Amino acid sequence: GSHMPPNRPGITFEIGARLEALDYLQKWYPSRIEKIDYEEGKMLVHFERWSHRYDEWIYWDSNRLRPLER
Repeated sequence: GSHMPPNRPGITFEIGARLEALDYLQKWYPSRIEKIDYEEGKMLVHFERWSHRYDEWIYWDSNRLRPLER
């Protein structure tokens, strides 16, 4: 079934919402949520300024996600 997203401080689980993501080369980038899979519990993250070929599915409990600084 579809799952309510976890409580994650500072992250809004909406399409287009911004956050920072750690890419596969271990650098943080401002990013936005492209898609949310509520069944598998993961989101398609787009790294801002970069090609969509780098869009990555990240599980929504991942420590590779952090909120923007408020």
